[PDB]
Amino acid sequence: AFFQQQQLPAAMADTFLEHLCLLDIDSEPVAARSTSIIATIGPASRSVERLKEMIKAGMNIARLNFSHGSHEYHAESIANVREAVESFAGSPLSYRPVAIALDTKGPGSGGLSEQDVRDLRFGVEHGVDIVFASFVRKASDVAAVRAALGPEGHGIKIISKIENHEGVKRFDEILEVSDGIMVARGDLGIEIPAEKVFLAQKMMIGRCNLAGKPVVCATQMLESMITKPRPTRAETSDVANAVLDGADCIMLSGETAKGNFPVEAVKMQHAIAREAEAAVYHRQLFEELRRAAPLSRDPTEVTAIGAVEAAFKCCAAAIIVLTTTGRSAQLLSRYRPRAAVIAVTRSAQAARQVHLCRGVFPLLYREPPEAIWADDVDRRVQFGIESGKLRGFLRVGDLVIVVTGWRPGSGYTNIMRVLSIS
Amino acid sequence: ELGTAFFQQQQLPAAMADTFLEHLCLLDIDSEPVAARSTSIIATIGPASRSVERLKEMIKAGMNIARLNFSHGSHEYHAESIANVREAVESFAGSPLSYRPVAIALDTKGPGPGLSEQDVRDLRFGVEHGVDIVFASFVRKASDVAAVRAALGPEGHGIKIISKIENHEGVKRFDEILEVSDGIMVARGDLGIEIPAEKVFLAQKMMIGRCNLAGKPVVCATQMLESMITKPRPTRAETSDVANAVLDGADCIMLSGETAKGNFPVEAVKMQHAIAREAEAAVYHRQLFEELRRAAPLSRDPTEVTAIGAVEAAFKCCAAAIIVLTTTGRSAQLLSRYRPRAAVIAVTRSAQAARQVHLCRGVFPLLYREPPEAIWADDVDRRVQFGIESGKLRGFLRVGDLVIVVTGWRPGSGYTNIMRVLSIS
Amino acid sequence: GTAFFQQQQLPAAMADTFLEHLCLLDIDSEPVAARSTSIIATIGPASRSVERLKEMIKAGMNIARLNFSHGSHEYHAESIANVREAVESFAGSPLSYRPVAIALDTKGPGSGPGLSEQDVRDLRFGVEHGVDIVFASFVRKASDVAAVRAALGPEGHGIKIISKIENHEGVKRFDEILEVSDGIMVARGDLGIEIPAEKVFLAQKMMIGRCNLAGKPVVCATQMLESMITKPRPTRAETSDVANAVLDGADCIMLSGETAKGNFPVEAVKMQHAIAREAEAAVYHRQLFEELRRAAPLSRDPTEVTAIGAVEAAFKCCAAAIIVLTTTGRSAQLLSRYRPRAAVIAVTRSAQAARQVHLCRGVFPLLYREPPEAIWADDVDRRVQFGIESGKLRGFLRVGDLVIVVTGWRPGSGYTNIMRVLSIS
Amino acid sequence: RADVAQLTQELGTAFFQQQQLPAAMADTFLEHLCLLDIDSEPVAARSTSIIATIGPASRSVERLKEMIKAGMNIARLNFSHGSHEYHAESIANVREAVESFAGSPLSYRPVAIALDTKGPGSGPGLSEQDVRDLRFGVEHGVDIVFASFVRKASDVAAVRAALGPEGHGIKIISKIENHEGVKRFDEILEVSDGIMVARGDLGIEIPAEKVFLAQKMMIGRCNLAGKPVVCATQMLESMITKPRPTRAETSDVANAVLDGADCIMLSGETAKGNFPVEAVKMQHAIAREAEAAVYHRQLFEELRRAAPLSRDPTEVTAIGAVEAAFKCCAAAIIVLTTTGRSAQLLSRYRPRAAVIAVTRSAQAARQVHLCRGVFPLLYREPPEAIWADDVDRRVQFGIESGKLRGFLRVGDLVIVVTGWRPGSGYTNIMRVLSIS
Ligand SMILES: O=S(=O)(NCc1ccc(S(=O)(=O)c2ccc(O)c(O)c2)cc1)c1ccc(O)c(O)c1
Ligand SMILES: O=S(=O)(NCc1ccc(S(=O)(=O)c2ccc(O)c(O)c2)cc1)c1ccc(O)c(O)c1
Ligand SMILES: O=P(O)(O)OC[C@H]1O[C@](O)(COP(=O)(O)O)[C@@H](O)[C@@H]1O
Ligand SMILES: O=P(O)(O)OC[C@H]1O[C@](O)(COP(=O)(O)O)[C@@H](O)[C@@H]1O
Ligand SMILES: O=P(O)(O)OC[C@H]1O[C@](O)(COP(=O)(O)O)[C@@H](O)[C@@H]1O
Ligand SMILES: O=P(O)(O)OC[C@H]1O[C@](O)(COP(=O)(O)O)[C@@H](O)[C@@H]1O
Ligand SMILES: O=C([O-])C(=O)[O-]
Ligand SMILES: O=C([O-])C(=O)[O-]
Ligand SMILES: O=C([O-])C(=O)[O-]
Ligand SMILES: O=C([O-])C(=O)[O-]
Ligand SMILES: [K+]
Ligand SMILES: [K+]
Ligand SMILES: [K+]
Ligand SMILES: [K+]
Ligand SMILES: [Mg+2]
Ligand SMILES: [Mg+2]
Ligand SMILES: [Mg+2]
Ligand SMILES: [Mg+2]
Repeated sequence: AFFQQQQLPAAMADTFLEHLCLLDIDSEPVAARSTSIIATIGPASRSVERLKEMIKAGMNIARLNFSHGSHEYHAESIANVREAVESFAGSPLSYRPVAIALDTKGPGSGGLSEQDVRDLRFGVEHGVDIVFASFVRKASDVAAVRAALGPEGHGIKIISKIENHEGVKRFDEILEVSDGIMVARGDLGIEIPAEKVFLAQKMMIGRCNLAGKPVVCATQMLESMITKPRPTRAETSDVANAVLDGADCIMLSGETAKGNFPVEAVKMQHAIAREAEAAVYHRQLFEELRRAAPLSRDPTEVTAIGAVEAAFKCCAAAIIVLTTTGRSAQLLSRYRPRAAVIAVTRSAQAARQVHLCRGVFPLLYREPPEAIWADDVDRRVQFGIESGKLRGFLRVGDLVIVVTGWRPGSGYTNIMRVLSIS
Repeated sequence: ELGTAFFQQQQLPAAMADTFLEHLCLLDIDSEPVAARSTSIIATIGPASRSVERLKEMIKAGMNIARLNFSHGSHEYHAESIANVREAVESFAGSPLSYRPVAIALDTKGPGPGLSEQDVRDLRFGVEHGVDIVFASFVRKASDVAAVRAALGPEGHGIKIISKIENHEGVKRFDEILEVSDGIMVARGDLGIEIPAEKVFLAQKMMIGRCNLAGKPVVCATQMLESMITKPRPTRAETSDVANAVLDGADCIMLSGETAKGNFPVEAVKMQHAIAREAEAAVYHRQLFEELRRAAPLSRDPTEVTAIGAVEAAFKCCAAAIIVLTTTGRSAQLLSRYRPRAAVIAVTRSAQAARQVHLCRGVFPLLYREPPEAIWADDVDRRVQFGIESGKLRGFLRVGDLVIVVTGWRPGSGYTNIMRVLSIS
Repeated sequence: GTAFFQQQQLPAAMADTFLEHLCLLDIDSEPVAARSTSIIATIGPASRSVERLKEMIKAGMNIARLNFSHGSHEYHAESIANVREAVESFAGSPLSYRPVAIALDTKGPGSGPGLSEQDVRDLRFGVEHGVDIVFASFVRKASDVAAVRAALGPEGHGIKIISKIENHEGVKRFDEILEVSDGIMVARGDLGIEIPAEKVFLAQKMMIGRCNLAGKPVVCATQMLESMITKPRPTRAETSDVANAVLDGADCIMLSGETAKGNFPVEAVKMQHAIAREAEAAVYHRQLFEELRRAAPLSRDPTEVTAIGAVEAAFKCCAAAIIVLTTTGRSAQLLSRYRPRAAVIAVTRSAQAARQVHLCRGVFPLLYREPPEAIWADDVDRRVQFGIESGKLRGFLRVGDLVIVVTGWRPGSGYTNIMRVLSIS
Repeated sequence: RADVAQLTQELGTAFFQQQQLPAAMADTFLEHLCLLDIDSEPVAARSTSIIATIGPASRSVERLKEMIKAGMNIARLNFSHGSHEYHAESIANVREAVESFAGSPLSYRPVAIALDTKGPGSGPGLSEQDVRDLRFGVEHGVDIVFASFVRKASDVAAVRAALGPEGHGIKIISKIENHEGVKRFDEILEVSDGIMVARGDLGIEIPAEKVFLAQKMMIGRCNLAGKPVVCATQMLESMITKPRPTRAETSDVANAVLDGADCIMLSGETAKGNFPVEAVKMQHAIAREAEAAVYHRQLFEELRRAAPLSRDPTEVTAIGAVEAAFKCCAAAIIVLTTTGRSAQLLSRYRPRAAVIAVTRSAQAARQVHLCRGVFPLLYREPPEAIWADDVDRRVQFGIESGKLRGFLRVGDLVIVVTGWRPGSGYTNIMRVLSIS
């Protein structure tokens, strides 16, 4: 029964043609949904009661669109998101962190606009986790956003939105200085011919996957759901194909900000993403990602490939990783393991930000400390196991890969262990 | 000899990539398509696309197959639609550069237990009016196809039956349905109501993959550019859906309400044409050809052997086209199954085969009407030169280009066994 | 039949990985194809008798090597006359006649920097006595090949020059040497003294790989069956060395003292024949064909385009042979470079091209003696039928087999452009 | 180039020109062959073990010391000739020569002793002489048995029974010497510790022109199973009387290594020939060149794809460690092992990195020479009070021995493989360490 579920016959295929021929509508997904959902906050999704239903439906990142709305309005949206998120903190083994992303208005007819400088300052003061920087055309645009975040915003992730021809042509220099990319198809589809957007999307997703940096697919994914309870056949296909392309995150704009079915739109993206993730051809994908990732003498990089290889060898249910900044979890995610990457961290911000990386499931550690560092490490790993069991990630008899480091502090991951559950 | 500009166009850097990851990384929005659009467009006829003048604009925009939906309208209404399509098509017989065969497909109302009485009468109407194809609704098993075949009677055995898979049973019994059908339609409208909406992409990708393996035409249908029923431009999800259906391996793409009742029928056809051309250049031929080659069983049929040799030869010289002589369309279909980048120019005397080969990706039909030469070898040579001169006129070929030419050793269907490499003079 | 798929290592040939290919090799799977790697036998006191040469031709000798390091011009002229008498003793049966090339192996430069005066005289003797090939000793750079070519004069333009790589400089300047040579000999005797003995296998494997990439003949030479100079059976290392030279990709394998002075010249030829046939069936064609196609550059030459299409077609139908008409041998050489499993039966009127094509693996030359027919298409057909009749008599072909026939559109060399699938009747 | 650009800047262009690294990074086997370079010098320690047959030319203690220095890893005693007294003296001379280097534990080289049986002769199974010789083997503490003329699984069960309860730790390598042994290979390999392709008798039992097919098939199946395979007979035959081998002989040695043989053997070349030490040196020189010429890119991919999914943590850790070693061009993989099994599971994936196996078992240290690329280090210190400290001291002993022997340099990355509790069978940890 195990080998019939999660498209495993299609996963074991010798060719991509045979992989397609073996896809089965009766093969049910088993793994947890790995592609994060970004939902735009607006009149349809601002109330605390509404935000609780959206978190339960699968929202991982709340996007604030600063093109419209005053600072007072956005501060109230942030407070409502935080109230809804913290209403589930009473059960630490099931608590789900939710990131807050600030999407800038943009340069308009201008580099960095004066309104963007003020909005980025607001973002730092209100503790936002991510910035979706609008209309990024070159590396100096990213440097300007970084400077506007100041010394207190050094930890905020900058996701550059590629929205025009120049952004596509200067993609490599933009990606190099950004934490990730958003394929902002709305403006891109007006700036370049509509029939070419899929080429830009597939190229940018491919280059982000090669670089091991998060990539978001955005705009009109389930557009008809703004007024209708069910999406079109093209919309479900678009969501599935964005996941198959390699997108780390998928996004909802008007569907959740102003539409009549915000919760249903989140549920639909969750249902499609789970089905599409099981349909990924891991046999060729892992081989290509492994071959393309450069040779490295960084122990975190070396441990990550060894751990993902070990996970595939034993059909591991999960890779449990201890991380301070999220980096060790991101390096595991870049190889696209089928095994869930359960990231145990004490940092509330890193727990929110790792939603940008496909297949990273953040767990915020709030248990009492242990006097012996090795005992504290073991307890965090056992916490990952208990949370995994409660959430359905793990069962007794499963094998897990555990990734830790040799000393406290970030940057010292160098150990991979094979553990039997219970 | 060809120049650096040649190797920058039609996504050729992405085509030469050693891995699918590098293929994706090399896709370029500035690399313009050069080849003729190979995925056929099926447009549904209705109030928005019925007039002769509107049909002429749709043919110019790229419509290859006209679909008549027998779920609505009387036999009198459909006979007038067929006459209007034929009048619009024949209005171009004056210009060789613009005249093109256009197939007529009858889409049945559907089943109740066996074939409905209305379907028996509509299938009989199809034979009497010389339709080329039947899109059989709600096919659930092999006996459903046999019943449609029997209803095509003594005169309509040459009509192609494309089975529409619209429910769970059709998906589960897919292999037995494909075995007795000429091709398949992924009818996503009903399929998306019969099975969970989030599973339709799996059924679409599986059926396209299995049809490509079998070398039989597959159509992707329904809501591809839905918003264009009321808006002049489609959504980002809609352009993506069209591009991904082509990348999946669909031979044809379809428009329903977009052309039957919408406010922008011609613009919907133009949009599908523009996207398909871009998506066809983005196909990863290096791995696709290797996999189609490896999956296709060994064969002692000379047409199949010649087809793989010709497609291999076309890739070796970057041939502009493969010119094939065919009576039934079969030699062109066997070339098409290997997905050559070269256009398959099919020269035929059969007006029906010329219309029907639009079901096969990359087959460009040329109807030949010259009287037969007394010496057979001279009649073969005249048809090959007809394909070359048409190719020159339409922009496929230029003097100095190489073309692959596929013919047989004796007259009649079933004897294709020769591949030649010709330099265009 | 099931028996067909058990023979010639076909289970190991269909394997998905090289590891599985090795695991499926079967000592009970008998070879079926004709032996494709040519055997070069050095002529000497043990092999000069006309009657002994007849037995060597029957055992499988394809090329007779005359080592100009020993013996006078008078001795070598008698060797040539003896070889020709033995070869022509079989000319009375044209369907079974086996051409045999004559190769002159030069003494070399000695302590000099380039072409020695003795080599100038020996090369002139070679042209005057009509030798087919020159094995040029100690080639160190491209100018060494040019000097050999100049010494052959205007009458020796058709002689093939095979450069012997025997030292470090030859290995380092390999690319420039191969570019101007017709082929290469891995001359392991001197190479194993000029560079460390433990590195010779790296030079052999590299040079064979580069010659296969270039589509030019490569010969493996020296001590392959050394112990057979005095013993009736070779060592385990010797049989392994012959098998591995064929698996590496050598077009020819050579015997020196084993046929020139030893007590078992006929047995040494028979042993190389037996090993080569076993090793050729153990070649992993699945990966080899894919790599040769991928590495071979795109081409606008119709002979090259026809060759890849024909080899692809032969693999698709398990063709027993590819019958090719050739004037210079070039059309057969372009088929051979893709390493088909199908035998390349080359029909030619050129007695010299018939001898020289033994340098290309899997090319079986047939010398056609009939004067040209009045109708060129009939002359072409008679030559193809001669290939079929010779193939049937020699065991290459049987009724029911499929063959690929490669011809051109007009008389004269350089116009090959047609591939045809034919059933043997 | 982007996949190796940062590491090329860090390690230098000279590093990437050595050990056939351009040929190793090739995208196809054809390009791999085209890039093989006679000027690309081997760097890694020789991984294919050399078995030398002991006889009149290689019996003295002084001659045995030179053979150990030349690279002999396993001493073969051919019980087809010589009395029990003759073989006991050969064993004593080998042990005296081996123990003459024990004074420096960081450089000591273990040497296995293998007993090669006379065989069944005209009989259907285990002969009476073999029963007595196998009992002698157990009484004299031999590490390995090369069982002659194995034709079926019951032949190996008979050898195992003749070793008795005290010989359970002895490795049985079945010699395949006839058609029946080749046909029943799968059942023989299943119950054996490894195989010897005994080409001398095989080449008389089956057509001589078919032996290469049997050799390549058996090496392939042993590599698939992760069990040692030995290539034997006439590899450097002419070196019995000549100081240099023929071109076919060097080719045969190189091709046995490229085929996948864990061990290569010398018979008359060391037992009775005039150049026993030179024969060992020649096999050492060819094996190092051939090991660098292995196409690891495809070999590793095929070994991973063919190896079935496993829930054994030693197997899972082994593949993770070999993958990690390739990622960073690790100089070595240090593994703690009691029986040799954790080192054998690393060896089956054919890492380019040397597998430095630290063990307290003197017998396991000798037996792991059967597995390609395993370098045994015999640890002689008594156990620490705290087990985690004892584990750490053994890892440091591997690093210190590695540095002293030239395997490891400051700045290198090493992969360390250990287990979660004492005793055999619990390997489950892989660590990446920087050498300081
Ligand atoms: O156009 S193809 O050659 N696409 C191959 C293909 C498609 C997908 C994958 S992936 O899923 O491993 C993958 C996804 C993203 C990556 O960044 C990556 O490195 C690998 C591999 C290969 C094709 C189409 C239809 C066919 O029926 C056919 O046989 C061949
Ligand atoms: O015959 S081939 O298709 N390949 C042989 C090949 C391919 C790969 C390797 S391995 O060294 O990775 C390897 C060795 C042993 C194994 O158990 C294994 O799993 C892999 C060796 C040899 C060939 C020959 C010559 C060519 O020039 C050409 O392009 C192709
Ligand atoms: O992913 P990051 O940010 O590098 O964090 C990984 C770090 O986490 C640890 O596993 C545990 O460290 P702490 O005890 O400081 O939380 C370290 O050993 C390792 O260096
Ligand atoms: O594709 P089909 O229907 O088999 O037709 C291919 C046939 O066309 C030809 O090329 C020409 O035949 P006709 O002259 O009868 O049209 C035949 O030699 C060949 O058998
Ligand atoms: O291989 P080559 O030397 O180019 O010879 C091939 C030539 O042989 C032919 O098939 C027959 O030519 P001939 O009639 O002159 O022998 C030509 O059509 C073709 O050009
Ligand atoms: O390779 P083997 O025989 O399984 O030995 C591996 C064993 O060695 C160890 O690393 C150390 O064990 P000991 O302390 O008993 O020597 C164990 O943790 C592990 O199970
Ligand atoms: O700004 C955006 O999100 C867009 O244009 O898609
Ligand atoms: O009938 C159709 O085309 C459908 O249901 O999609
Ligand atoms: O000259 C030769 O043939 C050699 O050195 O091998
Ligand atoms: O016994 C042996 O070693 C042989 O026959 O090779
Ligand atoms: K915005
Ligand atoms: K209908
Ligand atoms: K000579
Ligand atoms: K013995
Ligand atoms: Mg925008
Ligand atoms: Mg329907
Ligand atoms: Mg020489
Ligand atoms: Mg023996």
